[PDB]
Amino acid sequence: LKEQIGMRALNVAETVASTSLVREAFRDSNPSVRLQPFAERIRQKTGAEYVVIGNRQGIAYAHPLTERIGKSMIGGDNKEVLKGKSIISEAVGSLGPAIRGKAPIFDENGSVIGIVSVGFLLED
Amino acid sequence: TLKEQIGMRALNVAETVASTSLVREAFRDSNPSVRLQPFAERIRQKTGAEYVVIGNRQGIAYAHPLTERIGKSMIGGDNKEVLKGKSIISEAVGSLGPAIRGKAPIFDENGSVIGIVSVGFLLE
Repeated sequence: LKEQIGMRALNVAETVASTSLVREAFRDSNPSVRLQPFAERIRQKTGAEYVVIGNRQGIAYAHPLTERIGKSMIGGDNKEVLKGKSIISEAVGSLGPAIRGKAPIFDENGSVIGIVSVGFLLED
Repeated sequence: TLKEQIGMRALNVAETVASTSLVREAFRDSNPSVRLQPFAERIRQKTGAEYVVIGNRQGIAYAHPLTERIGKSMIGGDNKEVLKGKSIISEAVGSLGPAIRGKAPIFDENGSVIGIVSVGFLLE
């Protein structure tokens, strides 16, 4: 069950990472203008705790707490995602145990330009 | 239950696809399949789904894992609740075995339903 909630998280992250809107926003001077409303819409519709979209350093362009945008970093190891891999991992935050999926964002030439990290609270 | 989580996986992918600007915009095109089919296929591949079918209000498939089925195949199962704006999880069977699927409505800018996304995962 924990594995399938992780697959929920990863499938949402992969779908967000493959959306043209997300890839295109990284060409904007402020990617958050387009990234944050989309991430929030997806977070609401799917029941996720967060849909965080960040650059290669993990700096969040989108975050469920808008005051954290540009300040918070995608938590956990991101080295594998920067290699183009998709990663499921367990984590914890103030709201409790979570499982998250991270997917790379690719440009038109296959380079990783960012990370999508989607987390679900471990709860029925 | 693991089956219920696989159904949430299917529905979360369908909801995320249905919320993308590409999918909402493509329904205005002369041939929506030109933009819908490559996106649906990419999401199908990345998520491990058996199918990401995108259809119109009458259920005609504009994207399908078999390109020869575009236009000929209809989204299977009751769609009446989706046209009412509801998201629905259901079980079905096909040539490849039992599957669980989730259906989400596609909305235009005025909140009218313009189509359906149906995502299916094989129970395996």
